[PDB]
Amino acid sequence: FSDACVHHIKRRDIVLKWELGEGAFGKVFLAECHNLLPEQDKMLVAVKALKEASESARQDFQREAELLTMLQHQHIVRFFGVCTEGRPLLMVFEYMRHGDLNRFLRSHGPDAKLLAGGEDVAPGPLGLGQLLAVASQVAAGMVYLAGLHFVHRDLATRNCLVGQGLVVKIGDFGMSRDIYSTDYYRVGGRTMLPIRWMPPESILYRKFTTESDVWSFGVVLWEIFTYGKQPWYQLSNTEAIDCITQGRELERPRACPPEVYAIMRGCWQREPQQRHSIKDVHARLQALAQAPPVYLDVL
Ligand SMILES: Cn1cc(-c2n[nH]c3ccc(NC(=O)c4ccc(NC(=O)Nc5cc(C(F)(F)F)ccc5F)cc4C(F)(F)F)cc23)cn1
Ligand SMILES: [Cl-]
Repeated sequence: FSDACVHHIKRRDIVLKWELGEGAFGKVFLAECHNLLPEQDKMLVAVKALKEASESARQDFQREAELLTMLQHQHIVRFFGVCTEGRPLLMVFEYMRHGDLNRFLRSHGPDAKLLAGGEDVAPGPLGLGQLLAVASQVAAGMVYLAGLHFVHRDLATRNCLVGQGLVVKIGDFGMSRDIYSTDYYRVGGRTMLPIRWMPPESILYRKFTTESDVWSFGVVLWEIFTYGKQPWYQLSNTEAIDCITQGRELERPRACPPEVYAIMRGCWQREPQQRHSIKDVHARLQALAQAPPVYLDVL
């Protein structure tokens, strides 16, 4: 009865405007959705239209909508429900106007100037305060999921979305975008591993736990303070496996203060149980995010 878990939207309430993205299993549109939120006769949504591989796409669709409905929470991608009346099957999401956090970081990097400012974000490179706010929110999402004993397995800035006001939410695009093909190592039967985000016990023993998500988060932090650089960008995939398995650590970013770099290092303890808790990591980044300018100045 996945049917009964998920919210449903009338097809006539959705008006497609133009495509946002396209993959093997469907197209994503920006759309107007009517009579979805009480005080909005009309709001923008992102709609995924399922390109069908028949019984398996239908089942994965229902499983994914059920899961997303269960996990709804402040720093998780907001899912509004499905449209199963006719084909194509549609999934309806909140529209996140800045797109994915990796792209957002790269367009506010250390070269940005006055032009890169906007309604939402100052010109130039994101400042320490905004970098920390981004990190705090993503870690909050991972506290919630760890609270539910849910393991992500592909936590990365490319899988987080940034909305108006720099609200950041975690999602899972499911290895679907050509621009991030480089972030995955292709093994048997087009299996894709995001090795650069994986801890040693994942690479060596094929284990991924909540503690492997805290290591992945540490790489997310590094991505954030490098403005979206790929971890181990100077290395091939196999060199990256060698460096990770043999204990090599990502270098402190220029924009990263030593206190935040200590948070990353705590995520990258070699033995999973020696890693800090994500709750503790979140608490430290929140404390820093909320700190007065006097304090942040001297970091
Ligand atoms: C400028 N711009 C704005 C946007 C934009 N705004 N909002 C958007 C919503 C979707 C997409 N695109 C996607 O592909 C897309 C992205 C994510 C999801 N599902 C997903 O995360 N599931 C999920 C999450 C979790 C976790 F992480 F929560 F624990 C655990 C398990 C899970 F299964 C599905 C799609 C799908 F559409 F394929 F369905 C783009 C936009 C695009 N460009
Ligand atoms: Cl992807």
